[PDB]
Amino acid sequence: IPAFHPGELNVYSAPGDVADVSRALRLTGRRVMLVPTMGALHEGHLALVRAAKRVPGSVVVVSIFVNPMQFGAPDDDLAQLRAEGVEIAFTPTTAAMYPDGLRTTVQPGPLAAELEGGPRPTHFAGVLTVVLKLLQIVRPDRVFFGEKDYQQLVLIRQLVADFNLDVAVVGVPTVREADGLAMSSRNRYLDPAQRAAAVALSAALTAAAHAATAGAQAALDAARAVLDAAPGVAVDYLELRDIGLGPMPLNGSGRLLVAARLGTTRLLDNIAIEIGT
Amino acid sequence: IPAFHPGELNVYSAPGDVADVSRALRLTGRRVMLVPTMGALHEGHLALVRAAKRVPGSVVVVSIFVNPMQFGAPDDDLAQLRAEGVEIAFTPTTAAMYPDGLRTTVQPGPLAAELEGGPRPTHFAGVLTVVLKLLQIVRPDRVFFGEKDYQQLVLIRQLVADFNLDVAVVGVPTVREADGLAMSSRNRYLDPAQRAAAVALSAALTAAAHAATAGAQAALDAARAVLDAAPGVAVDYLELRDIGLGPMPLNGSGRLLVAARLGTTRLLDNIAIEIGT
Ligand SMILES: Nc1ncnc2c1ncn2[C@@H]1O[C@H](COP(=O)(O)OP(=O)(O)OP(=O)(O)O)[C@@H](O)[C@H]1O
Ligand SMILES: Nc1ncnc2c1ncn2[C@@H]1O[C@H](COP(=O)(O)OP(=O)(O)OP(=O)(O)O)[C@@H](O)[C@H]1O
Ligand SMILES: [Mg+2]
Ligand SMILES: [Mg+2]
Ligand SMILES: [Mg+2]
Ligand SMILES: [Mg+2]
Repeated sequence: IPAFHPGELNVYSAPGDVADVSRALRLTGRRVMLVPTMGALHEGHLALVRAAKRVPGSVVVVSIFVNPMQFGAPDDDLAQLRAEGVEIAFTPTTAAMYPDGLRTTVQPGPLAAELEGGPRPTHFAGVLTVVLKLLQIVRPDRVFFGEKDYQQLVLIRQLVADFNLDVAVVGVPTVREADGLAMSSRNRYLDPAQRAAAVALSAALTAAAHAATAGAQAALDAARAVLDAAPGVAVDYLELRDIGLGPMPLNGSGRLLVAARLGTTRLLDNIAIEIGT
Repeated sequence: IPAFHPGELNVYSAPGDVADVSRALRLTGRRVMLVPTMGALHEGHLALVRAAKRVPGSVVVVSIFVNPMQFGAPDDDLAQLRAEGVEIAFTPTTAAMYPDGLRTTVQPGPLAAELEGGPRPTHFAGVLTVVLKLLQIVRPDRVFFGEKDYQQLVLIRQLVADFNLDVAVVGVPTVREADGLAMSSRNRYLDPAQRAAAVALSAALTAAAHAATAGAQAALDAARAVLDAAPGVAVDYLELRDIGLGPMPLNGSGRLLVAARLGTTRLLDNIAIEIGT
């Protein structure tokens, strides 16, 4: 077995090493928690880590991996994890994840072609493939995903249900700046004027959530009005759906999702909506 | 937890029941073995069961399931398993396996379009989807497949490697009638003259295996000659490949695969070949 030093950060890049260490740790009764990331860590990611660490005795495994895009489509990350009490960082190369190339893959259901999948019809196949691999390597009791990527979260629940995966999927609420802006690595691409304008997405959604006492159309129209008031924001979609991303029912709980471009940067956000309250 | 009676046959149809029972049993140190089948059991299947039972202390789980075919594409089974000392039979309905329909699925690599996949280009996606689900439900230490379906075996090894599955894949040699005919549920469709003619497939392959001291072309030509001598046998393919079903190399180990029709029944068989011996 690879060396593992409890109560310290241990970094592995070979899938077999993490699989061996995780197996040994689980046999001692320590539950294993998995937090998938693409690195470039910020407080939103740290919320997922802290949620994992709340589970007593947990070994928190944070993976850092950027999946290659399919056809036609020095940092302080480890220091941050060390300071959070993370004991395993898994940092595989593309070659380690795909030693035989892109061969067997996961084909998501039709939700993957909607919303974020409109612009990127192969994106969620890639996400679900990588998540499935991470789940099998680490064999966590629970895996943590942010509500900010709500469609991703829903698709991961579909993956887990459809393939009978013995893992609990935990959605963690979106961590926001003081003005409401959803934290995201991509926010670093925004210049100061764009960062100021970007508050429109959260302002729109929160407006809608409160407008919703007057019904679904009022909610949608309120959000659209806020977005239309922000000149440098080009909306890609603004959609109200049920909580599983099916059609919104006449009365009940739903989710309002928005994606918009500010210059070259595409931002996304979403919020709970209640109708027929 | 559902009741489990050790040392007796226990039958479950709900995935959750088997998952709960398997988990509990594994915690006691009993290793769990999985033998996937479509029922209609015969001595070929029993070879896989007996291979699983050789592992001391094993809980052998035999699943019986016929997967629905994708678009455009009273028995004594349980008594037989009971007599073999199988403790778990898993007999799910289609609805239990696919409660949300065919949604997330496995997309095999390009080998799935070759050989058996020529006639049935969606067949192995179905096989790999069902096997992945069974593996996740049961979480066996080892899973057993027959060499008779050699391409299936190779694709299952690809599934396990590509998705980082923590299971050992065990291939069990083909069980044959006294004359050589590979046992198969479909043999029951053969009339007596067809059953007699069907010996040609194994005769061809065994001839080839011995001809192979004189090289690959001699092996192929010997097999073709045997098949051409059997009038009621219509060959679909006869292919020599490396052991991973890539191109046969100039000197080394390979596999010769045949598929042929006798009336309305398609039979398959394959054998190890050594060249450059
Ligand atoms: N503000 C946030 N609140 C809660 N979870 C978040 C937040 N930002 C990211 N996450 C979650 O962290 C996980 C890793 O996401 P990822 O590494 O893509 O970070 P990201 O901030 O979304 O980066 P990018 O902007 O490049 O897409 C995902 O589950 C994501 O939903
Ligand atoms: N003669 C045999 N020897 C070894 N393994 C076998 C034999 N026949 C079937 N198996 C294995 O049993 C498992 C279940 O196969 P399945 O239930 O399809 O039976 P089958 O005999 O191949 O039926 P069918 O003829 O309808 O395809 C597979 O792993 C298969 O390779
Ligand atoms: Mg950093
Ligand atoms: Mg992201
Ligand atoms: Mg029977
Ligand atoms: Mg078969």
